Amino acid sequence: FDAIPDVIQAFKNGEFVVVLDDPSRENEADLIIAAESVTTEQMAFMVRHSSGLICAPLTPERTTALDLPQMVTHNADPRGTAYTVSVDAEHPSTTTGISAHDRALACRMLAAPDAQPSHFRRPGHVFPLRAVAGGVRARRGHTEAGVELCRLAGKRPVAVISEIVDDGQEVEGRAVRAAPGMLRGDECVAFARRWGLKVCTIEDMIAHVEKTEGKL
Amino acid sequence: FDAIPDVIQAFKNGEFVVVLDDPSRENEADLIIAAESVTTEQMAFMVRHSSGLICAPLTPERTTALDLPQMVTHNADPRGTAYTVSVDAEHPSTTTGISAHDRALACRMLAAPDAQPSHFRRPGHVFPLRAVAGGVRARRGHTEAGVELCRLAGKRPVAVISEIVDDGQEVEGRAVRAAPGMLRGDECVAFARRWGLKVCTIEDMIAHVEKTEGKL
Ligand SMILES: [Mn+2]
Ligand SMILES: [Mn+2]
Repeated sequence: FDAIPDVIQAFKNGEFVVVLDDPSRENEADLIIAAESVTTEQMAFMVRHSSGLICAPLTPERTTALDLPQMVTHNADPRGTAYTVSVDAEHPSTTTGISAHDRALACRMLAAPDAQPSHFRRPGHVFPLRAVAGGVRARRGHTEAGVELCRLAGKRPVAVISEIVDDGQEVEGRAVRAAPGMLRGDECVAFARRWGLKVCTIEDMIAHVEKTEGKL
Repeated sequence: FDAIPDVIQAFKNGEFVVVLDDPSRENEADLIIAAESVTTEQMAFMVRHSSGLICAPLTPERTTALDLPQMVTHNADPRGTAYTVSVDAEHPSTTTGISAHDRALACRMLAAPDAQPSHFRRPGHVFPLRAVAGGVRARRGHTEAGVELCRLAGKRPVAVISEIVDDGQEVEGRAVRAAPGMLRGDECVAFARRWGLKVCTIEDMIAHVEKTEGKL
């Protein structure tokens, strides 16, 4: 695993970083990137290698500023992922909201300093997620990890995350993939190396933050 | 394009079919399959080749039976896609809700004859979509097309749909894909042929339905 300072620097440079949560939690790795300058081509890569459910972690302050209420008032999961209502970018270049171009645009607009509620059509195809106020020390999820990286790298308080799946194997001429799953542990590290990305754990990220804040 | 009767038969056989809406509308092709027996391996293929936003078109009767209210009360789009609150399957085999296994399971459970509201955790990772009562003749969307195919093929009234994207080209060692987009027209047909699938247009589907119902 890479050291957190090095992950921060890559994140500051607008790169995706690969982040694993605890094996006792989801045991999943997500691609996490700063939303402010995510490119169409980067989004296409993200869609290709992830679940395709492209989320945008942001702070409670941003959910209030942008008027993004929680999708559900009484969450099935109490520590559950805090989905807000979904969005598309209100921009002349948006078409259906699903393309790599459109999803990247929605993410950059969510992160813009002058963002306003009217900049987003609801519902849509990008899924903002409300990080808890206490950050990664309080909730050890990828949502918090993305917002934490934005803070640590001096970026706008909106990230983009999606889970790295195991697409299994192609089966020539057949609309199936054999032995699919989720990418785990070492495979996640191998994926990062293949793509020139830094890779880390939320546990190490928490250890990093604790150097300044102490244990929660 | 294949003739609608032949698309119906493939759909009845549990295959994906490729369906294009009008060029003046989204100009997009979706993979559409019956939800009732979608397999883990099929879902993995769907995720790999689509946007990854896996939706489940269903009737108004099913949204009431399963207690799936619209995600938003005052839709940004008036003829907009009718997203309900998202779901995961309440089943012992579900883990995080995002894997091909978990999403396929949620779809099969939405389609089960004995489905009940409590079978679904909200929010989640599968996106049910409420088809309009008037079917494809009333709203020429993929949501309606999926429900229409279920009716035509004698299946449970729940389909699975997702847009076929153009993932662009891989760039060795770099986390980007060049020239991504949406797959269109002839390319959609080529995609269907490559994968042994039937391919059609919503316009021809409407023409099929009109043979029995007349023009709306
Ligand atoms: Mn996660
Ligand atoms: Mn569509």
